[PDB]
Amino acid sequence: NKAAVVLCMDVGFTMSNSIPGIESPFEQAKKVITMFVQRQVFAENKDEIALVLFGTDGTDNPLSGGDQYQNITVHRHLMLPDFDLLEDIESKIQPGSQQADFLDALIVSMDVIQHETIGKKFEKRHIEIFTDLSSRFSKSQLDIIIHSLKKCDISLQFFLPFSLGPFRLGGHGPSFPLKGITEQQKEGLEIVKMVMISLEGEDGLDEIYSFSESLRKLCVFKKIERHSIHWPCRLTIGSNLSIRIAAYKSILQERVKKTWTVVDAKTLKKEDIQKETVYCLNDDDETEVLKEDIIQGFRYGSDIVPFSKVDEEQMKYKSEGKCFSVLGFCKSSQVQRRFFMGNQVLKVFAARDDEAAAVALSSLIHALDDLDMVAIVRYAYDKRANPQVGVAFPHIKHNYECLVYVQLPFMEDLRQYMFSSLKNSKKYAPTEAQLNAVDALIDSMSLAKKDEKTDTLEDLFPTTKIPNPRFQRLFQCLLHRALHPREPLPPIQQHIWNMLNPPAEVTTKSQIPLSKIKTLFPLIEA
DNA sequence: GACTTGTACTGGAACTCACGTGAACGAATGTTTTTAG
Repeated sequence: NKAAVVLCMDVGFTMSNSIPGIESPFEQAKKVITMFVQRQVFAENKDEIALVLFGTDGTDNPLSGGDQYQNITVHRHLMLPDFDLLEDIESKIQPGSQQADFLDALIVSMDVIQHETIGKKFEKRHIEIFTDLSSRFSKSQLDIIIHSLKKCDISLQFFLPFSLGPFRLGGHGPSFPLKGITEQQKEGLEIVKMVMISLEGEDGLDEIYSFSESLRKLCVFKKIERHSIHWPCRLTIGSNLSIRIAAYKSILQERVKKTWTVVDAKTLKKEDIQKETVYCLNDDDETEVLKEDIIQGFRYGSDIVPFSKVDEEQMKYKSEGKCFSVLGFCKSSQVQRRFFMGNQVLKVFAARDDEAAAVALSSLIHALDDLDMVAIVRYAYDKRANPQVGVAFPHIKHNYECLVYVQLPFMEDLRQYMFSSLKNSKKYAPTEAQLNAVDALIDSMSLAKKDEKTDTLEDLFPTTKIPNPRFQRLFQCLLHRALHPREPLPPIQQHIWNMLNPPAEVTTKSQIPLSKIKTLFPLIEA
């Protein structure tokens, strides 16, 4: 499953206008595109990327017939990204001295998508445009653009310097204050809104991001990310009732797919280094014993009991693999989140294409939701997988419904520890002033706000939408080392810290209560 | 002052626990190529 992405970028004079105290839009767009290319390259994704720049002095586009579609250059064709693209983005791409509209650039991007994707099969086609919307443009080709986009199945995404005192990139705050926007910018925003509505309906509004917002949203990869595989099984409620189901891994910790290979310092080759493991007895002679002369064993309280691998396999617990059986139903209040185990969460839907299984699963989910119940079930990936006991609870949304499954603990997996009570201690009991100070601190540091007469909490620091900074740090360090072999690693990028920190308003409001708490609470290190 | 014996103190190593990283095998599924009917 491959994809084609055409990145359209403005390099005009307006993009270079760096307002004091705010980074220029050109730099923010460069950072966003660099992040996208880093993710695409270092992830070893088989995705094709092309780059079109509109606003350059020259013209290097196929549509350069006469005096139309000028100041547009196809910097890179539709071929796999490499370090060359990153190097060009970083150093040898400078702002142009001419201003060009984004409509002819978008037409050029569609033409590139159509022509290049003639000898290759691509499941998805995406076009991303980074522009300021501060250039004159003509609407004569809007209808044909929309028709071509709809016919060719091409997705669209817009990135602008402004979203729909101090300013920080990815700082969970206002990037571009709404004081100074030019009229042409308003017209361009309205046109972009019209195009997005005409393409994806009302859902298209959410696809108009901002550089600062996009730097901490992972939105650029939304339309190219691959779906997880499905695990098919049969949910069993008895011995004669079965519902075909498919389970996906809704949540799973993401690790680094690429490992580190040990190489020799003098020569950077892994074939000159060999790693071997040896076994020796408990004798001064260090007698060597072959692997075939080794037997598995276990400790039995100061006594060693030999236990060969074949014997263990013969006598190990055996069960019928690939089972999803409902042990029973219990009140949801009897299952507590603190007891959740495992490292994954499963989302169970009906089978691929069948109305009967969907109806049965919907009936079960609705019954559980109405009765306030969850299903204690037995889960086993396959014959080898160790069977586990888990809880499946309904999850109903306006657009879809499913069963969320999370593993549950065993009796020996629970640790019984005793902790001294704090509410009945005469030495650690806080005073009224201390409680008031803590209450003031909590009030002054609320990450959720109440909306205007609608009773809908709004999250000010949605950490769930923040990408993992480790991957970005690793990618930036790898790129710096590749392009600068003879320099040390650079410091952590500022926007990473900005996105990893809360809004400055919270700290500003919390300054006073924190000082009050410090004065009231005496803390001294031992 | 030098040796011996007995008692008390104490920081380092052994052990355990827990987590992260990397490598290998087999199960289950899906997909592609080749060959007999």
